[PDB]
Amino acid sequence: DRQLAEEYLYRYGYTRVALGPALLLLQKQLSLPETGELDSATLKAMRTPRCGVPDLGRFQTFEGDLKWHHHNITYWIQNYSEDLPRAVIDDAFARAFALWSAVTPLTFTRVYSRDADIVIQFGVAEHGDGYPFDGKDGLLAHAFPPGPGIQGDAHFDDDELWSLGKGQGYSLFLVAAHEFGHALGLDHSSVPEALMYPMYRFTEGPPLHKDDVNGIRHLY
Ligand SMILES: [Ca+2]
Ligand SMILES: [Ca+2]
Ligand SMILES: [Ca+2]
Ligand SMILES: [Zn+2]
Ligand SMILES: [Zn+2]
Repeated sequence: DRQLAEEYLYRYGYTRVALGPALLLLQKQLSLPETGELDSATLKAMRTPRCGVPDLGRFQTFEGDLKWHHHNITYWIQNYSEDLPRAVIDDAFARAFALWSAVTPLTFTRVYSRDADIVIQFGVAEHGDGYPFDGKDGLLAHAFPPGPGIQGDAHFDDDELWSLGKGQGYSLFLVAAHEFGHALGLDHSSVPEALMYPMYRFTEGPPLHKDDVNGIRHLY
């Protein structure tokens, strides 16, 4: 347990900012009871599959002010997981973008070139950016804030079983909608029901909540 805590608090930025004080920062950030203790609710939280983007701080120094300055956003589906038919993957990403296009002045268009603003990639372990995935479960995906090159891109851990219904695996639609939020410039939310909360929860309800819309509206 203390080894899991050490790795979680390190990976997601709490240890850098700071086990008590770092656990307090995590409990505040995740809206858990703020005991300062490695207790059952905190351990359950740490064992919950979630987004690979850090909570406090950032992957790295990025370029620019971290939002898009044009409105026709392009995305490239660089490769495909074998877990779902191509057309089902295409439609999952299209629906995830449709969530954000309704609440922003942005449009999203699928392109077939590396030139895209948002390059979407499936990969496993170390997949080319120095931020390796971790095998099945754990972190499910990550993305990078708007800007040039890797910025704006969205990566999905193909050691996960990608699905869409209730049942085994993880909803590619829900995780993509979350990661696309980062690709548009959002940080994680501390509201457990919000789309931009970092933990994965399956739902058949509408993914966007007030906090997500408030955040994207603030930017655009
Ligand atoms: Ca994983
Ligand atoms: Ca990019
Ligand atoms: Ca997979
Ligand atoms: Zn995230
Ligand atoms: Zn990556």
